[PDB]
This record gives sequence, C-alpha cells and structure tokens, in this order.
Amino acid sequence: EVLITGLRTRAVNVPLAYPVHTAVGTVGTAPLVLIDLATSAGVVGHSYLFAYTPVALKSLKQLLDDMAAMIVNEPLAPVSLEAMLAKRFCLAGYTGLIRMAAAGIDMAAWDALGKVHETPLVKLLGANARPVQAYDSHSLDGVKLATERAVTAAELGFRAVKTKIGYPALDQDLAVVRSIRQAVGDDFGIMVDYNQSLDVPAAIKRSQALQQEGVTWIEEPTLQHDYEGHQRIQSKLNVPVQMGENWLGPEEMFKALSIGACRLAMPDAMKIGGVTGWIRASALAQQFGIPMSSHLFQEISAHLLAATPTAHWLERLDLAGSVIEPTLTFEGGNAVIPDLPGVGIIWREKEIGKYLV
Amino acid sequence: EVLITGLRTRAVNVPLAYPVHTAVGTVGTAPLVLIDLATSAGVVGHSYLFAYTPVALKSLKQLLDDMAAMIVNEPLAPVSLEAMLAKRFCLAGYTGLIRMAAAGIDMAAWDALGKVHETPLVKLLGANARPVQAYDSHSLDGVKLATERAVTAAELGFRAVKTKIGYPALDQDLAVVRSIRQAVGDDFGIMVDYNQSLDVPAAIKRSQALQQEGVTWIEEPTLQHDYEGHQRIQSKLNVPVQMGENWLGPEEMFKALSIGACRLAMPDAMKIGGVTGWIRASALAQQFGIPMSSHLFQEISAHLLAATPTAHWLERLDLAGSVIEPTLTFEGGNAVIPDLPGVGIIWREKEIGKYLV
Amino acid sequence: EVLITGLRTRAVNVPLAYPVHTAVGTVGTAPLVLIDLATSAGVVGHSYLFAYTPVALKSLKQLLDDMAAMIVNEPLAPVSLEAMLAKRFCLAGYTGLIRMAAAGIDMAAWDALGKVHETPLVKLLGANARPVQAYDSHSLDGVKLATERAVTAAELGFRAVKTKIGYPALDQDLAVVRSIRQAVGDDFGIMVDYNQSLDVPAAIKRSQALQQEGVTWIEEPTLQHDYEGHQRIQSKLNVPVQMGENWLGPEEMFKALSIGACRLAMPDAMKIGGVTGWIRASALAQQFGIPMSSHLFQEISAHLLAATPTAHWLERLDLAGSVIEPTLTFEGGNAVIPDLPGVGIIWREKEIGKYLV
Amino acid sequence: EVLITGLRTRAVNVPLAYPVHTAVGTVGTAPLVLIDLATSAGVVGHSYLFAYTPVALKSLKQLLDDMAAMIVNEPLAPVSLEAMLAKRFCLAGYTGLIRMAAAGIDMAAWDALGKVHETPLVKLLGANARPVQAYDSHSLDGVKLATERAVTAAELGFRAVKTKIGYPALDQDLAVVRSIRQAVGDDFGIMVDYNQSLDVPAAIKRSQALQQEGVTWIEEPTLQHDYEGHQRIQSKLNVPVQMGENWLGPEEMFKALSIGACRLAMPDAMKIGGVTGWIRASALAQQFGIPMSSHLFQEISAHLLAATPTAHWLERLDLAGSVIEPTLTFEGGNAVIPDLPGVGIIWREKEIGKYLV
Ligand SMILES: [Mg+2]
Ligand SMILES: [Mg+2]
Ligand SMILES: [Mg+2]
Ligand SMILES: [Mg+2]
Repeated sequence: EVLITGLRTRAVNVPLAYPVHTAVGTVGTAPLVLIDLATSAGVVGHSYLFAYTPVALKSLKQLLDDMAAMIVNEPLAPVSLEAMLAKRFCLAGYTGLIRMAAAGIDMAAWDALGKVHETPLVKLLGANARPVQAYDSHSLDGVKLATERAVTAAELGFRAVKTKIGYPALDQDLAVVRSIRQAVGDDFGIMVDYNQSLDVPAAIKRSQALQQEGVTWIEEPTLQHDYEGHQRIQSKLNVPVQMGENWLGPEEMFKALSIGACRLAMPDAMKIGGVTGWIRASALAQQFGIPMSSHLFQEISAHLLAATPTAHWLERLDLAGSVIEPTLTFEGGNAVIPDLPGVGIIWREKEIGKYLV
Repeated sequence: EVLITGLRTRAVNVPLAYPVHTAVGTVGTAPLVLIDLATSAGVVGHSYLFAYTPVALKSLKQLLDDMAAMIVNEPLAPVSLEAMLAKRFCLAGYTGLIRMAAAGIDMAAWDALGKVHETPLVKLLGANARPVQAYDSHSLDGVKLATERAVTAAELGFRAVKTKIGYPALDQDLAVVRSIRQAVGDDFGIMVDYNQSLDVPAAIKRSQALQQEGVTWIEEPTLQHDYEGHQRIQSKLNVPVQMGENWLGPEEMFKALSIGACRLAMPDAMKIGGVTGWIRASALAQQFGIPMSSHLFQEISAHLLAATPTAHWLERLDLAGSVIEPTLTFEGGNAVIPDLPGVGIIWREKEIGKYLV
Repeated sequence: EVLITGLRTRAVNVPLAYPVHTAVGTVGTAPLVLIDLATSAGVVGHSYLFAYTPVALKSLKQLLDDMAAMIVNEPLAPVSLEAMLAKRFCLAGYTGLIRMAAAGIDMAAWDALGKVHETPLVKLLGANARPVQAYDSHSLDGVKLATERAVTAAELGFRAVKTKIGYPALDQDLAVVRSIRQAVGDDFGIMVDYNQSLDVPAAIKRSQALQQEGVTWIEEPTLQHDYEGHQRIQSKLNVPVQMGENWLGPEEMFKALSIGACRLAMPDAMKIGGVTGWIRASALAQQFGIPMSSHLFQEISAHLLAATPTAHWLERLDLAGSVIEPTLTFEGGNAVIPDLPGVGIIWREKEIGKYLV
Repeated sequence: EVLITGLRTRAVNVPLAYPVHTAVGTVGTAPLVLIDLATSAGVVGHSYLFAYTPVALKSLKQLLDDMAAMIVNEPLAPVSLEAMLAKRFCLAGYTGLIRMAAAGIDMAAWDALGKVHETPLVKLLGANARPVQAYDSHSLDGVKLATERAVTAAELGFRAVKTKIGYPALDQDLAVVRSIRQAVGDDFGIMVDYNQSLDVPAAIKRSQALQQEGVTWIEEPTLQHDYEGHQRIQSKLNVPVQMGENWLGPEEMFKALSIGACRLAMPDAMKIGGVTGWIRASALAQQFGIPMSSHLFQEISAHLLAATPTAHWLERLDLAGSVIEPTLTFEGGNAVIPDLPGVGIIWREKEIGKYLV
C-alpha cells in the first residue's frame, strides 16, 4: 500500500572538507552516488553511497539504474525488500558493489518510511534521540598536519581524534602520536588506524609500542578479511583491536565475532546492509559484548547508534557536507540528531550540479 | 514527546477452548494479566501476559502495578524503555517474572506506537504482512482425545498439529502418534513435545523411536536450562530438536545456539522480551541458520514472524480468545494478520468482568 | 512424619546500618520478606528474603503467600520439597522471583530441621563450627566516606573491606582505592566491585590499573549473565575476577565455571537455592578448584561456609540487623556461629511492627 | 618488458544451448562481458566474464572500462598485476563485481602470456595436458525435460549429469532423480544441486532421502556464505556435500575448508580470482584432502584442472559457445584441451555483433 514508484541516481565527485593524504599522495574529492527513491505517498527517500575510488563510481550508478526495475511497484517495506534483493542476487553474489547498492536502496526506503510517518528514523526504530560522542577522523597526514588537525578538532569541541598511521618506520608512527598527544594533552582520545597495512608480526610489534604510548584503539592492523590474523594480533594486546568498516553484511561481522577477531566493532552503514543490516549487527554486538561504533555516514549513524544497545562512538568524517544541508549538529563533541522526519538528509540542489559526472 | 501516562492491569482466569490434560489432571482455565498502557497521544497500548500457574498470577499483577511509577512520564520509545528496565533490575535479576512484566510493557508500548502512527506493527517493523503457516497445539490427551483433536484441526484446515507426549512407557507415546497418523494421513505434520520430562538417555531412546515413526520435530526432551543435554540429544538424531519457549531474553537463546543445543528455535514473545527481544532473537536465528517459530501469543506472533528472516511456524493455541476479539484469522491453516493499527488486540470488555480475580 | 503446617510472611522496609550510596543517590532501607514456617513438631523455621528494590517487595510476599498451599501438609524434608517445587515451576520458569521464594522456603525448612533435632545447622550438615574470615562491605561512597568506613571496619577488627567503584572516570576509582589504602595500610584486603557497570574493554583497562594498585579481587566487572565476557576480562588479569551473587541456582554457576568466567565464586544463599542449592554449589566449586565466598545472608552463610571445602570469605553486610537478634558474632574479623539450633535467627518481635508494609 | 597496452570489453546477451528453467520461469540467454587485453608483443589475451543477471551486465563492463587505466603500461605479469589490484581495491572491497573484473583481467593476461611463449596455458603452468572427466549440467527442468536431457547427455558420451532440484516437495525432487536413474541406468553419475534453496534441517531431511536413492554429491544445500550450516549438513551425511562456485577468492575457500563445510570443492575460475586464484585454491584443496572440480568456464578449466593435484570433474555448461570457436573437444565424456597457445579461446567475430548490448 505505500509503493515505490521510481529510483533516481546522480553520480558526483564532491570536495572534501579535509583532503585525504595517503602513502601515494592527496585526494581532494569523494566519489558519491546520491539516491532519490520516489513513493506513491508523495514523499521521496534520500540516501547516498560512497564509491571509495572513482574507478567504481559510474559502475555503481549504472548498477543502481538497472536495479530500479526490481523495486519499482514493490511496497516500500525495507525488510521485505532486502529479503527480495538477497534472493535475486544469491547467484551473482550478494556482496561488494551489489550489496552496497542494495544498502543504498534500504537507507533511502527507511528515510521515506520515516517521512510517511512524519517521524525521525530513531523514533520509528523505537528509541529516543540522545547525543552520541563523536571523534574527528583524519588521514595519513605527517607530524605537522596531523597535529594542526588534532588542535582544530579539540578547538571544535571534539574529545577524541583518529589518525591514520603505517609510515615506513614505527618511529614515524610514534612521532605522529606523541606530537598529537603533546598538543591535545592526556585527557583526550587518540584512535589510530593502520588501514590494513601490516602483516601480523609487524602489527603485534607496532601495536605493543603504540599501547605503551597510550592510544584509544588500534584499527584494522591487517588485511580486513583475515579475521584469524586479527584475533592473533588482539591476543597479544590489552588495548582493543577495532574493525568492521569492511564487513559486507552482518553475516561477515558474525564470522569475525565468532572467532574473537576484535574487542570493538565499527560497521559501516552502507556495507553492513543499511538500516536493516545495522539493526541485525546491533543485536550481534550486544550478545557478543562488543561496544559498537560507526564508520562514515554520520547523518544516518547518529540515529542508528541511539537504537544500538552497545553504542560507543560516532565517526565524524563529513563526506557529503558539500551537497547535504548541515542538519546534523555537533555540540560539545557529541552528534545531535535533527528533529526532522526520516534521516534529516536534505539536498543542496544548487550545489549538486557543480559536481556531477 | 509521546509520553506514557498510566498503566492499568487486570488479572483474569479465562476458560480455555481446549482444556489442558497433564500427567496430574485437567486444567480448564489460563491465568492472564491484561495490560493497558495509556499515552499522552490518547491511544492505549494493549498486551497480555501468561502467568502459567495461578500461584504466580496475583504476584505478577502486583509487580506490574508497582512498576508503573518507573514508566509513567517516560517517552513511549520501547527500545529505550527496555534498556532503562534492564538497568533498574540488574541487581534484582532481570529474568523470570520481572522480565515477563517488562516484556508485557514492551508489547503494549509497541501496540501503542503502531496506533500513534495508524499502522499495523508488521509495517512499523518495516515488513509486509504475509500469511504464516500455523499448527494447532494440543495437550497430553491419550490416544482417543489426541486423535479426535487432530481430526478437528485437519477439518479446520491446519496442515500440522502438536501433541504433548511423555507417558510412563514409550509404547504409549508411539500409540498416540500412530493413531493421529492413521487419522490425518502421511502428508500432515505431527510435532511432538515432551515438556522437559525425559533425562538424556531416555530422550535419545524415545526420540530415535519417534524419528522412525516420522514426526516433524521433537520439542524440549529434557530440562529447558540444560542446553548441553539438548545438544547431546540432538547429536543422536536426524529429526530436529526444537526448544526456546523458556528462554528468558535473547541472551539465553544466544547461549543455547552457541553450543548447538537445537536445530529449530521457538521463542515465546513474552519470555524473549517482547517485540524488542524478538527482533534481537530473529537476528541471532538468522545468523546461526535456525528456522524460528513462535510459542503462544499468536496475535503478536503473526506480525513478528512476518519480519523474521527465518520464520518457520506460528503456534496456534488461543489462550486469550475468551477476552480478545478474533481479529486474527486462519485461512487454510495460515495465520493472517488483521489490517488494524498496532497488534490488532481489542478487548471483549463485556467478557472480562466474568473472569476477574 | 514431621509435616509443614503453615507459612507466614511479613514484608518490611528496614533501616540499614550503612545507607547505600549509588550512582543515582542514597537508599537508607532494605526491602525484606521475613518467613515463618510452622511444623507439626511445634518448632517454627525462620528465614528471610531480600527483594533488592521495593518494586518487587509486595510481589514477592504475594508469591510466597500463594505458594503456601503447595507446601502445607508436605513432609519438612527440604531436598524433597525443592525437587517438588522445581517440577511444579518448570513451565513458569524456576528462576528469578519464583526461585528466590523457593529458596526462602528451603532456608526456613532447614532452620526447622535443625530445631527438630536441637542442633546448629552446621552440625546437621556434618561439619564442625569454625570461625570464618569476614570482610565489611560498603557502597559507592566517594573518597571521604569510603575512607571513614574502611577506618571504622579496621577499628572493629575486620582485616578486609569491599568498596563499590565505577565512577565516571578511572581516576576516581583509583583515588578511592588509594585513599583507603593510605588509611588502612598494606597488610589489609581491599576488594572492589563494579556491580556490572563496565563493558569488556573498559573492564580490562580499569582492572589492569586496579591490579597495579594492589586489590584483592575485582567483582562483576560486566553484565552478570555475560559469562564469556567475564572469561575474556579474566584472561587479561592476574588478580582474580569474582562473581556469583546473581547466579539463580547451581545450574547457572555450572555454566559460568564450565567456561572459565571467574577464578573466585560467591553464591548468594537465596539466589543459589538456599541450603540445598548451596550444598550443590559447594561441590561444584570444590571440583573446579574455585575458592567460594558468600554474598549477603551472613547469618546462614557462617554455617554454610563451615561445610564448604573451598570456603574463602564471609561477606559482612547486615541487612536484617534491625529485626533479628545479634546472635552471630564477629571476633577479630571472623564470623562465629552461635550455639543455637538451626541457623540462630530469632526475631526482634517488638521491632518488626515498626517496619511493616 | 612485455607491457599491457589496452583493454577492450564487449557486453553481450548470448543464446544458451540449454535454456535455464528456474522456480520463476525460463531464461534463454546469458549475459557475458568479452575481454581483449592488448600487449606490446602484438598478441591479444582473451577471456570472458559471466554477469549472472542482466542487472549487473552494463555495470561490470563499465567497471572494467574504468579499470583500464590501472593496468595499461603495466608489465603483463599476472601475479604481480593481481597483487596491485588487491591493494588498489582494499578499501572499496576486493570482492563481488570488483574481484570478478580483476579475475577477467588475470584470465586474459595468462592467455596472452601463453601466446607470448607460443604454448598452451597447461604447459606454461608446468603440467601435461590430460583428458578430464566431465559432467553435463542441466537446470530445474521437471521430470520429463530432465530425463530427456540426461538421455541426450548419455548419447553424447558423458558418464554423469547434474540436475538442479529444490521443488516445493521432496517427493518431486526424488521423482526427478528416479526418472533420470531409470533412463541412464546404475553405472552413471547423477549430481544434484539445490542452489542454496534449503534451510539446514530441510537440507538434512532431503539429502538423507537423496543419499538413499544414490546420488553422486549434494551441491550448495543452503545459503552459500553459511559455511557452518554446510558443515552441520555434511555431518549428517555419507554422500559428500559439494560447494565453492560462490567463493570470491581463495581466502573464502580457506575459511570454508578450515571449518569442514564440505568434502568436495568446485571453484569458479572467475570468482576464485582467475588462473592466479585457482593455482592458490588448488594448493589448499591438496592440503585439506578435497577433490576439486570446476564451475563454468570450461575452456580455461580444462587447462587448470590438468595442473590441479586433486582434480575431480570438469563441469560442462557451454555459456559462450555462441561466440567462441569449439576448440575444446569432448571425447567419450572427457574434455580434451586444444593444442593452441594460451587458453584456446578464439572469438566468432561474425557472431558477436548479433548479441551486443
Ligand atoms: Mg578505518
Ligand atoms: Mg513446548
Ligand atoms: Mg557484588
Ligand atoms: Mg551449483
């Protein structure tokens, strides 16, 4: 009875507030697919996807455009829609770019369901809005820029930052972390993320040195699919190993928590399967006793974390700020959900045409 | 912003459509606590609890009456309310009659949230209504009455029945099952339930004989908290061991699925923690690959199963038919959810006064 | 041949010798149900239950009043009575408030059996009385009050105290523990209890800091039903993790010891199932090599520990001192069992009427 | 020193020799992306990809077109190229359609390396060509068409066929298998494939009935990512459970063999990561003692199996016969590798234009 009536997608390369420094060089834009899901109720659901690299951007938009005929005239009902897409893609493989596209439809379908009921998503999920602690996420920035970014975050009221590390020598990782720590003081979180760059023995050596410095967690020290190698690294540490941004569906989270790969989790709202996948992931993190943070997608993640019994941190990294209104607020380093139906995503229509592919 | 404004409870002893025959004798009424949850939106949430024995009935109503002050003036938001009650009862022990009372408040709070949004609960949970296969549940009835009840179920269009067994000799269990099977034919489900009555070696001997007869599952062969003993019984069977009506919260389901106690699950909407607990239980049964049925509470369970990715059967056993309107329908042995906001529970006010304690 | 002839219960809110400070505020009374079990031998068994919160108090008394008809005219024989109650409540769920009520009947039935034989309970159980080391249990008291309470305990001759911790920052827990340690010196036990307040990674970080301070054990760092999360915390510690006050029956202790959740145990005489349940729990702690202390119920626990092969500490926390005579004595910080038949509980009849609900 | 100089892709919808019958209806074409990899040596590598559904076809071609700039001017060296692509896609997720595209480049790069050295791929891999037993793979065809297809396969000299089953009742699966068995006789292989359609208990019941009939293996009885559920099904069977066509990379095969999910494996040359991935998969199947068959891609699989120490069957299912010359031969039901450099794939250029998208 409310039916989906259309899917529209727009591929954009948007400027990043913080250019991303990598081992190769700097990237100053993010490739996104913005999604509009029309309904027979006259409301339009909005979401977006991150394509990671511009090599995948046109392919992800073309995949979504060719999935429109599977969803148009189906009832909006995201949990039912997700089961239908999981079955339709069971041969192709309901993972990678297909699962990401399905998650973008789910996150749009939940934003429209909240609009049909004139209620923020957090309340539709049965919870009250609450401010959630956030950390500001930076990149592989070198000692001077990482310290300047940490000092700007601290001046903006965040009480933790994340820096990416994995320089050619462990001394340079430690020089970054120590310089930040001098600038922000001891009563401040410094998360660190090796973005899959170490083998297991290097990750044990480097992480035991970083745990002596005092860091908040150590994120993806090794290849993201190697859950046993993450469990061997965590078995040598007191500081917690954090992972999860690369789990494609809750069935990958379940496999990593069943072997004890990590003592923290941080699903990505797109890769875990949207709101439907995150609800499932929340139930698993509750039973396995794992505090659960978010990865990217801050606008929907502030709602999802408020319904997550083990919620821990929200990652602030504003990928779509150039094309979405700043309805999400940070107040004393906590994200505060807007009082708007659905997710609170409202497009900057005059900006989007600047960045179309 | 919609707040709870009052809790009213009424303890009743209601006549059962099918008197329950036990090893002791017959019971012809069920002790229930009917719950009304007032809200500032003018809608009233309804649920009920089963007290099992009249020894617990006044105590469960008095417990709910003394919990009213913990919930009145809280926002209706069931997931938040459940976290608050779990913390408030963490010393007393958030299990047994305290958890049942919390679940009755959760099931009422979700029925009111569906009424605030003028939408059946199944759609509020994000799914479409679908008819769900049901079986008719009988008792420890002896060969003649069990066969008459199976023939009446088959004439009503059900395609499976459950009988309780655990007579003093295995031959009498087999005489029951064979007589039903003669009366209903081979293309018909016969579930059997030993209601915790066997030790592990007796359960292996009796269940291997019942598996040779051809039964659909073997339910709670031994003490319900002995998950390892259920896993030892299931390791000796091809037919699946079914359990779960006695799990108090999803954290007990998680412990039994982590050791492989059963190849089917059937949570009870009250003991698993209401709609909030069942949503969590559904995510666990999906990841552990366990088809999930319901136990009692048919009216809400038809909605919950339609949102459950591994839904298997709905148990028809109409405990509250004497005091609730028959809005749930069975059509060719499938339960069909009513098109009514929330759960579809509407009290028979002129009947309730007949059965008050 | 000695039969039970009546059950009388009285619900009271009694003043605490040490008001209990919590994260919310102070509580100055304890809700108890005092139990009298009449017999055909003319002796009357006495016990009491702790309801934890006044929300449960009337419900627990009403449950016991409605169980009287299950026990009156049964033989006093507590082990047989316990098997009968376990079977009668196998559907309702023999846990939470039902199991607590059964344990209060068992503890009264053993006090009457000791009176029928004119012998202290410890001798009826086959052991000699012995003084058992006790620690004085305090609350979440802040640095000044926790230090004053530790100095009063040390002046009363106790050689250890327990303080509740789990302040918003780990530095405040450490400020409490260090201030106590300055006041009482190094040759003195300081147990610490987080009363389920931490997730697993916070519990590992905080407990490794507390183990560097030197504490005697770390009690219930995380949710009490999460035995695997307690085992992950204990795997990161040399100091022992203590738990068990929330195990409802020896079957829950068995599940936590089978996974290595803790290196100390401390059953509560009511939640473990009274004297019958504690005897079983003692045999499990002996085989799993776990030193076994008590939680609350000091009067019966001094007898039970003297029969427990792995007895470790008695927790002094005098909940019912306002309504029971001080027949239990502490002599140089050890509890000393009175030479009185049964448990030695004798009501202060002129005080009880002051505190009735 | 031989460098890649260009990538050209063509998306086609090609007619199938055997239309594929499914639970929904018949599909008479396959969506393929044909790949040409130009080199500085003047030879052109050829491969193709299967997109499974036409929903993915344009997206897979656009992804490959946008990956051309990552590979042009790199040395042809497929193992090095694969490591480079795994690192470049480590954030996006080197799985699903990205991994399939990488595998199509690897299979083209090995066909060109064999052409640069004027040697069939099997000899470049260090092995001699040998004929490999093949079975003819059919679909969900109903009793009459499945029996006609089995009789045509047997007349073509194949000594085994595979049929897809998972009809609404187990009796219809058994009616299919029995009808084939009557037509082909007892000295003939009948593999059966449930294409992920059963939950675990249904798969145990149906597969124990099929094992009594006598079938050669039971393939993907349940969801393909549920390796533990495949291990629970295999633990109840003597006949071997076969899986692997949906493993994306050898790292997914390793996870399923480490838990004992299956006693046979059948990687797909595209999803396992091309020739580079299959070489790795072969080493794992050898150490875990698992006979290894192929899935689709018959032309390259006849070469790969001849280098695989545990080679078992080649699956004949001729997806690209309409656009590639029939250089692969079946002689008495064995595939025989052509004596042509590289894989032996030579395009039918006059046919390809008929089927372009
Ligand atoms: Mg990261
Ligand atoms: Mg049952
Ligand atoms: Mg404690
Ligand atoms: Mg297959």
